[PDB]
Amino acid sequence: LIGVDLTSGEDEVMLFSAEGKVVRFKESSVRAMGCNTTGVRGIRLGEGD
DNA sequence: AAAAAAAAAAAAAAAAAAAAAAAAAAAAAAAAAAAAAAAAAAAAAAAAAAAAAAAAAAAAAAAAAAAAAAAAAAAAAAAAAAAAAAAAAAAAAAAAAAAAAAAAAAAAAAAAAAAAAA
Repeated sequence: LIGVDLTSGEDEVMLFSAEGKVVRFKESSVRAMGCNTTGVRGIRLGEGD
């Protein structure tokens, strides 16, 4: 499913919150400007559940 | 031959419908822009991979915000009565293929008629 969707601008740092006690931060500018009906880019090597 | 029902006479009661003409709106059906979606090419950011590293969980231990106990008091929510909204179950139906009865064309042949020959 889709975890959550927020509307953001360039150079705004985004954080994740795993349900197995994890939190990460990657500048949003690192990742390429995606398009519709495409695949996805990995973010977090979240092992297990 | 008995019963029953239609129809027609004439003064009464009471209804219904088709078109023309112009100008505006409202349904309802089409081409045609316009953008999702999908197939098939090259192309390029991410995982891999490896070495190298140093930032946050352990551990000692005080102490300061805490969650249970006690009490008083306010009053949200739950279950029982009624009263509405909204959806499957079941039954019905109007066109619609199937069948049966009557109108128009057909010629074979003859009765009666009209006409003319010698």
